[PDB]
Amino acid sequence: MESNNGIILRVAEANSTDPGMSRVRLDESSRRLLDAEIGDVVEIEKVRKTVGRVYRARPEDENKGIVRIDSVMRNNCGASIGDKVKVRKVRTEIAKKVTLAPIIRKDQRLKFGEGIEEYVQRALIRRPMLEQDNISVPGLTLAGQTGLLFKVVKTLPSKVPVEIGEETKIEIREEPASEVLEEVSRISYEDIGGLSEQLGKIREMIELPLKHPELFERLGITPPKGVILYGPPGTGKTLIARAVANESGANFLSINGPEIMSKYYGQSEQKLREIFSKAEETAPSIIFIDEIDSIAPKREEVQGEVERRVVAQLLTLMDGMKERGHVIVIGATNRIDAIDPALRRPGRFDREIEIGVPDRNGRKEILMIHTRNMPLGMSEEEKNKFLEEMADYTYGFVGADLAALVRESAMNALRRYLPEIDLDKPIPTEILEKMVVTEDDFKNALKSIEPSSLREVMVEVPNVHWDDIGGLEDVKREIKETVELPLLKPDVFKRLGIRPSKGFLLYGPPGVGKTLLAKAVATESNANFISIKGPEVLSKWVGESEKAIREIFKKAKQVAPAIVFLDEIDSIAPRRGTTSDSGVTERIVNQLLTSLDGIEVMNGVVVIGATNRPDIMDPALLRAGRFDKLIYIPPPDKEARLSILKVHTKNMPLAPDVDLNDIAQRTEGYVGADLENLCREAGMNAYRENPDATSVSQKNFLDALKTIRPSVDEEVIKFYRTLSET
Amino acid sequence: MESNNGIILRVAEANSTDPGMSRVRLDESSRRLLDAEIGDVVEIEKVRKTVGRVYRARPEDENKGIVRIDSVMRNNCGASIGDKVKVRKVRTEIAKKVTLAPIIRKDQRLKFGEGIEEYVQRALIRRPMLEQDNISVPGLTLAGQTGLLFKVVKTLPSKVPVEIGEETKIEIREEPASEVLEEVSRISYEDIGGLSEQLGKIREMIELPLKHPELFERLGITPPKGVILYGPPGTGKTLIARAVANESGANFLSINGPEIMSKYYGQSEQKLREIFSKAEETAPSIIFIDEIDSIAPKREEVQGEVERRVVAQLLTLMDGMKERGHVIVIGATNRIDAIDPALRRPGRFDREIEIGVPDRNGRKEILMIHTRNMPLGMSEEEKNKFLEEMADYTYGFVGADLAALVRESAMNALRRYLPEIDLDKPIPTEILEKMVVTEDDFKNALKSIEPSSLREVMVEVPNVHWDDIGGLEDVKREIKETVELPLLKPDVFKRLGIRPSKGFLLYGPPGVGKTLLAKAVATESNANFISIKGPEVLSKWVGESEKAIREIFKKAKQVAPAIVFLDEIDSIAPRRGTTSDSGVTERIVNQLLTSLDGIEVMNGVVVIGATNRPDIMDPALLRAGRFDKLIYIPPPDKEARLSILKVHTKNMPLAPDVDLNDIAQRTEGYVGADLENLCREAGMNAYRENPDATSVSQKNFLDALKTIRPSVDEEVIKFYRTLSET
Repeated sequence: MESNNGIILRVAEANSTDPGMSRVRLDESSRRLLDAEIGDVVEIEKVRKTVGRVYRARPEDENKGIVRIDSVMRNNCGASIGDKVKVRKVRTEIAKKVTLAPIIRKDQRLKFGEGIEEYVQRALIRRPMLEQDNISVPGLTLAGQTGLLFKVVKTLPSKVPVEIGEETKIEIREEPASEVLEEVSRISYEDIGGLSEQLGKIREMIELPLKHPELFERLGITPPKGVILYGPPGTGKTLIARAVANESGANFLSINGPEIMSKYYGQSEQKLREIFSKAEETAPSIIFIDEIDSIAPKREEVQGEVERRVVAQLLTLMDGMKERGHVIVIGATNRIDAIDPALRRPGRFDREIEIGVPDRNGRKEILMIHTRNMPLGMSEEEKNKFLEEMADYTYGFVGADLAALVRESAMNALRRYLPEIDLDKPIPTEILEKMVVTEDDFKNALKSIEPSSLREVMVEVPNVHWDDIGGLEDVKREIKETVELPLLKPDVFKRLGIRPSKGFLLYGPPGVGKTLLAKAVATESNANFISIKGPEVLSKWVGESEKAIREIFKKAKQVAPAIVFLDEIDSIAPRRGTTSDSGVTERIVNQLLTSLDGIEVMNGVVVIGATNRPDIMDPALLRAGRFDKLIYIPPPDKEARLSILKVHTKNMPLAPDVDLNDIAQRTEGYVGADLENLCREAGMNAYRENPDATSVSQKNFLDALKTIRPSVDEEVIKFYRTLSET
Repeated sequence: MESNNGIILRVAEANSTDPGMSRVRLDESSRRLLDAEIGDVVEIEKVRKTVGRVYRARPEDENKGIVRIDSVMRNNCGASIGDKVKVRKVRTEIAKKVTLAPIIRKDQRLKFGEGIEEYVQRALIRRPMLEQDNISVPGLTLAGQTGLLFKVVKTLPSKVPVEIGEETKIEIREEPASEVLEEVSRISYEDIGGLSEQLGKIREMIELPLKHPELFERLGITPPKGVILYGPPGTGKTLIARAVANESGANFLSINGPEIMSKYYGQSEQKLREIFSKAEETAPSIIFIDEIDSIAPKREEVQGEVERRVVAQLLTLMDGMKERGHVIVIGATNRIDAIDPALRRPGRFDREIEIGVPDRNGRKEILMIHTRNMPLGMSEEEKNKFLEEMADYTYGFVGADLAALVRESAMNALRRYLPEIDLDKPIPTEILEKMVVTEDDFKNALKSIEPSSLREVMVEVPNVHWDDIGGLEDVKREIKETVELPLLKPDVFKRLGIRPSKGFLLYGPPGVGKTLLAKAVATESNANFISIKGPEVLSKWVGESEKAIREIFKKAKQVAPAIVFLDEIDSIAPRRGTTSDSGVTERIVNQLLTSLDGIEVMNGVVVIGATNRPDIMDPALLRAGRFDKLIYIPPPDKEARLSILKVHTKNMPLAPDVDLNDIAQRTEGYVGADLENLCREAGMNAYRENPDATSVSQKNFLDALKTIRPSVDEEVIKFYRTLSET
């Protein structure tokens, strides 16, 4: 079906969804293989034998083999990933008069628009479209909708696809009509996208058993039986099951726990049996239970037979299906803590994986869907998006939080604009145009926010290198050889016949940037970084979870290769400082000791211990066989202060009057974290350009030493000299 | 916006409960538009074809594009705020003989008595009105009283709107009258004390969908499902809810948490299934549960499946709603921490609201609502009856506590008048003439059990500006560099490699109210100010609750850009004075550390820690991204003491009998707390009441100095200087 390039192309998913949906991306070779020219309109013909066209655009990070195409236009004429296309340079006539009408069913005959002059005219320019089709029309500030859907009844060019020019007279019939294809409620994997790699991975999980019949959606393969999704309750996760149906091309069944639990003995299990008994005739279909955890919450706790039956009736109906009708079971829950051992075995459930939360990227698509749900749903032209900078700023939140926050962004404009008009009925094209949620209004609306979120730490890749915190190349040299040899050179262990250290321990003065050292080796090795600190050991201790602390390794082992970093362990002991309300050890560390023995370093895992001081740490926690090497971090010396601060101040204001040698020679008994400070302290006095009107010179960096200088930190040092003897 | 201008205007709720019923207030500019005199009789025509005539009056705070109007006419008309209204000048038609009878519902047909000349003749003065209207006369004593409802069957001149003058004959039959017009007990937005910003914010959410859904749903925003309210319940929660429903015109559906729990299998679910069943017909409507925390507190550690089925039944009913005939479920609780987060996600309440408590200003509106039914509003008596005076002793009260105060005041009034006359059946006019509410009642009430318990914690509201407080210029400008600059110019600071600050620490001599300085810059920069009083941190720290401490800070983070001031958030440590016997870190700072770092660039944010003892700090605090700058207030300057002494002495009796510089010379080392004591002490020892030009004398200032001693001491000064240098 999909061929590299030519009259046939590889249909692939565009990650930006293209600026417009006719803007499809292309590679410079993909055109030469079709004998075409990039930057032009092209006529396409696709399987199912339907007509269509788009506009090819620049490649960005594109592999020559493929062609990244939108799902909407692909789905508008109809298609899926893995189909075949037929395309050529041919440019047919240009639309002259076109007739359009909206879908009246979700409207239920309500609120006709003025878009004849308002939208289509200024949104018109050279948009490749199709005759006898349903075109996505932008506009109409965010409803949570997808653009605006107008049907294409006819365009004056007959039986050929076309793009409309500005020369045209457009007609909005303002009368009945309905989609030529797809539906009014539709969603694609990209419209729902909270993730890129994982979403495509979770796709392959479901997509390999569900593909299409002419390939394996029905064929032996011994596929899995049922699936369960985890992590971010609500948001995009709950919508996944709804997205898998539209793209897979199969019927969709919503099954919720409370609606089953809401119903009672008798009808309850009947309604469940009816749905699964209704799936055979409607097959192919997707069985999805949402709150299943509430249908099978049992661990040892069972308060009734009605629950035993419905889950046991669920057991009967799973095994009762041989996948002859090929109705697949999928599931979701926020926690696996509710699952019964019975539901972990084949014939019932097979492939189940954790789904995480978005990253800078994941929010970007979600933010991209917002500007799409906003006006400019189907974009007329290609425009540089300053929404780019938003995703980098944002953090902490999931999909639902943004959408609700973007609704909190719409109210900010809404509050000011429309109530001034006080709409009884039709709305000014002027007002509705002049109000813009586009790249301008965002930041003004982002000045107000009402999010709330709760999560736990995960993998990260720092930016650290040897320059950020210099000095102590000796430890860094062996830190190189700690990860590198087990990582790159496991075969060197054959010739040696040795078992490398399971881990090493770091201790020394606080404030030296022990975290930077952990991040440094992590950035070098490129392995993922997980730091277990004291505050979070205190945070999850609020809900009384010691298990969660153990899970961090279980979550670290699955995401490996990664570097698991341990600092401020047994956090209950350090947090109280000199005093204590309890003993030197508790039930908490017991869950930590059992963990270290369990976690294996034969994977890309790397065990790194760190502590402010080991003496306060319970000596039994420091026993060898777990941390074999005892490493000591002394405070950076005079030469390090020069290089360290030389790295700090070189990226911020400086002056030639400044001499960096004088400042480092006067300081001793001093740490690295203060070098961050000492660099900026002068700044508050003067910067190169700041409203203070002052400037950088030896004066402010001299005032920095006057503002910050040794705090009498020599104490921690002379403990370490004696601490290494005992 | 509310804008409509010219002889034609738009109706907006009066921003004051107003003394009079016919008061419709318009600014000098607004009055010049229709060209009419203040207090003129103008007949206003509006939607539905319902008319009325009113008096003009004035604020200075209005905008010409609105109309501040009575609730009488709006209720008589049944208007929802936001309607475009047509007003014009018309000459006065006057009644001759007027017939009045109360409505059926209010009285129940149980009411009769005297007072024709007590109510009407006193209300006979200057009331413009429409014939066939419900006119209200308040007065006398409160706590059973909202207005007095008289519906007009006839006015001797017929088919004319007429003003009520002094020459008209009056009649009270006390026989049937039309009940069509609502009882004022059915709420009006005026009945909500204060909370103007919260009123509109909540109202716009529910209103616009409930008004016309077919755009504000379709072409805009999205309709939410329900809203939860927070803060002390039972005071404004039940009132605000019905105050949202009645005015919006949406039917109100009453629920009781304890009734559901009082019920069980069957009726429990039947009721929740019965209400929504009734809601479908009345939909769109308002659904409300004040008791949400009672029915669904579940944190896991409840027991039965009956409570889990009914709360899970509630889960199903939320998602079962179509968001077409959309109805809004409202909820209320004392605190969000108690309720269940499974109700917090989409499918159900995603929308949370935080309602605080009144203040000296907030009680101004609450007391005023009570002051319209009682003649305490204008001052005819020997005290200040502008309610700000009564607001002082009332610090830390809520609408319910004040209702009990004025209710117990009618008791104090009742105790005087009724027992001495001791009527039983009769209702003479003289007992009502004899009754006059006097200040003594509140005094006996304020001395009564009215103060009982200290209830729950509160946050203050700021005032102070450069005008209100003096003090050192060095730190102020230093604070501006730290505060004003990042707030107003964060953009350029990002691209210059110049970060002046993230948040900063205030330390120095105590007792001067350094908070005052933080408020002056905060009010100037127009950034929200927040202060955490030490006692609140002292108690909760022992109760192992650091979450209540997060709430106020989190409240500042979401509303940000804002300036959060922390007065001894470490307060446990400063109580130890010089040192920290335990570590310099405790549970609270751990989250402060996390929070200070967790802040994003989505909003310009500057956090302020403040303490009496800086030496107790966790070294992480002082570092980058947490505390960038360290503020030290050196002892007051000689010239600063002079200004401070002058600001405090001219707020009290003063005469030009002194030399303000001479008193300052004798003052050395004295702080703002000491200088303020000199002023209050002098006048007290000075002449209490005199005809003489001299009130406070130079001899009093001079002699008062010999007794006192300087506050700041040398030991605490040395501990400060070493840190600022290091």
